Amino acid sequence: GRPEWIWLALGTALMGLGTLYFLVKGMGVSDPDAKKFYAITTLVPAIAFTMYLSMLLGYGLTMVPFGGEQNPIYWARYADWLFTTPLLLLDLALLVDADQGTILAAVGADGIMIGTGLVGALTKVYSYRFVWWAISTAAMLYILYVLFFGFTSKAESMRPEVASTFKVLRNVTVVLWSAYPVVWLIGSEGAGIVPLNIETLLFMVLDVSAKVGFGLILLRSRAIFG
Ligand SMILES: *C/C=C(C)/C=C/C=C(C)/C=C/C1=C(C)CCCC1(C)C
Ligand SMILES: CCCCCCCCCCCCCCCC
Ligand SMILES: CCCCCCCCCCCC
Ligand SMILES: CCCCCCCCCCCC
Ligand SMILES: CCCCCCCCCCCC
Ligand SMILES: CCCCCCCCCCCC
Ligand SMILES: CCCCCCCCCCCC
Ligand SMILES: CCCCCCCCCCCC
Ligand SMILES: CCCCCCCCCCCC
Ligand SMILES: CCCCCCCCCC
Ligand SMILES: CCCCCCCCCC
Ligand SMILES: CCCCCCCCCC
Ligand SMILES: CCCCCCCCCC
Ligand SMILES: CCCCCCCCC
Repeated sequence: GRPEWIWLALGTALMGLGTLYFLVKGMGVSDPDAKKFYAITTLVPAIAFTMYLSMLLGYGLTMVPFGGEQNPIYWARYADWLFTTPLLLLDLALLVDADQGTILAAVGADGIMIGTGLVGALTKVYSYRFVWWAISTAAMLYILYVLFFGFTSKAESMRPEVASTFKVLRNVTVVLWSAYPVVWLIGSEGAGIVPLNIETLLFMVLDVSAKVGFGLILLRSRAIFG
């Protein structure tokens, strides 16, 4: 009966349909390189579907006391993001032939970003919630820096069509990811200005764009073929 349920339902639908479509297209292709991108990219909305569905059915929500009140916090989001965000990075890394060490560092930073975001989301001392938020944001900015400078440098050694597809996906990633810390800061987890129903709408748009939108761009490109 929670007012945000409608956006959880729509999120479930869009992630489910995205997953099914990517699976149908992916199962059809024979190229080994393209199959790898399909496998990674189909798994992303599949995981998001399972977590959206879990939240829709009333799981992954806990009450956290801070600022003198009991606050509803969706922790299931972090279980989704812990796996889906590095998978998205791996898609980008494979496109540009990024170094193994660069991948390890980016994925490591991503784990820090999600883990500290979750710790912040669960923290009972109000001021300290924002310390964890700041650490998580710093880790995110490391990732965006590496994507923008490092991965782009690697992309420039690829065929222009691969570099071009990478730049579109890079741009989508920078724009969408950079919004998440702001939604958290102003929403249910942070300042409590934006109500949970609207916050859930915002994360749904961001999530669907970052997974299904991203995947549509990637999987329709010739860049994924060996
Ligand atoms: C499919 C889901 C995606 C692409 C989610 C990306 C999520 C982030 C970039 C979240 C970053 C966060 C911070 C920068 C600090 C506050 C808490 C986190 C998890 C929301
Ligand atoms: C050579 C040096 C250094 C670097 C670094 C700086 C810092 C900072 C921050 C942040 C963030 C994107 C941050 C990107 C991109 C689109
Ligand atoms: C209340 C709603 C959420 C709903 C929806 C949908 C199911 C997916 C329909 C697929 C039509 C293309
Ligand atoms: C319902 C499905 C989502 C699934 C798929 C993913 C990919 C499996 C990886 C194994 C192939 C290397
Ligand atoms: C009185 C103050 C405590 C203050 C503040 C702040 C530091 C904000 C820096 C954010 C780092 C990303
Ligand atoms: C009374 C003060 C405490 C002060 C100040 C602040 C600034 C912290 C800057 C941290 C940047 C990462
Ligand atoms: C190999 C472990 C990954 C760590 C990558 C470096 C950096 C950053 C930090 C996040 C920061 C606050
Ligand atoms: C396009 C940005 C408009 C955002 C307006 C935010 C406002 C809030 C609040 C007043 C609140 C209690
Ligand atoms: C309790 C609530 C109603 C509230 C308010 C406000 C502001 C959210 C608008 C910001 C969306 C970008
Ligand atoms: C009270 C209306 C219940 C409808 C739930 C639909 C969610 C399933 C995703 C399509
Ligand atoms: C096509 C996507 C199927 C995913 C199966 C996992 C369902 C578990 C939801 C709780
Ligand atoms: C009392 C607030 C002190 C904040 C310490 C933040 C240090 C973390 C840097 C990684
Ligand atoms: C109450 C006003 C808040 C509604 C803004 C939500 C717009 C989301 C579109 C991305
Ligand atoms: C992985 C980063 C650990 C930093 C802990 C700082 C604790 C702040 C209260």
